Amino acid sequence: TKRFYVKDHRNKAMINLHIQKDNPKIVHAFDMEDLGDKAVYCRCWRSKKFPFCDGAHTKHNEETGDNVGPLIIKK
Amino acid sequence: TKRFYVKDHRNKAMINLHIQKDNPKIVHAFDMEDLGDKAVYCRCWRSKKFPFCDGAHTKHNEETGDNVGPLIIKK
Ligand SMILES: NS(=O)(=O)c1cc(C(=O)O)c(NCc2ccco2)cc1Cl
Ligand SMILES: NS(=O)(=O)c1cc(C(=O)O)c(NCc2ccco2)cc1Cl
Ligand code: FES
Ligand code: FES
Repeated sequence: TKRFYVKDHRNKAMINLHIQKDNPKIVHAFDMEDLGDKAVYCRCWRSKKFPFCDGAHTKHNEETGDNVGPLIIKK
Repeated sequence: TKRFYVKDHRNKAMINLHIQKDNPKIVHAFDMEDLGDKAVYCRCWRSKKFPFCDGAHTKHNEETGDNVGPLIIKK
């Protein structure tokens, strides 16, 4: 049967679970001029160094089956 | 009682639900030189123009109670 399967539905789960929860919409804005050679930005909301990627996405992806990863601005 | 409350637990929900699901870890990398005056990057995995923000985060935040928003690289 399909009695164990949750049918297709509009998502209700949060993405960010703990970061800056007194801020109603977390936005970051950086000037290119202040960036060094490389900046690696977190898109999974699990990094301890958010907004910078710290490799936490690997645990997120393994535990949930997801496929997210960071955004890189270089040169 | 607390019979309606889901206790604190390690997350199991995905963040990305539909984007590039044949890619096992979605990473984007851009050279500053190719960026114009402003780039607004999606961190919610709902944008129709992912990896660029299209304001979909507003619906995500309203429907789930979350507080995520984009990453801006300017100048
Ligand atoms: N697309 S990938 O697997 O080769 C890749 C993957 C990753 C990754 O971290 O998975 C990455 N992050 C660099 C980093 C991590 C912490 C600080 O900088 C960069 C790249 Cl190019
Ligand atoms: N922190 S905020 O509420 O003032 C803000 C909020 C947003 C926002 O979209 O919520 C934003 N996005 C600009 C955009 C949207 C689509 C293309 O560029 C920029 C800013 Cl500075
Ligand atoms: S730690 Fe979040 S994308 Fe790498
Ligand atoms: S649409 Fe995803 S952060 Fe704006």
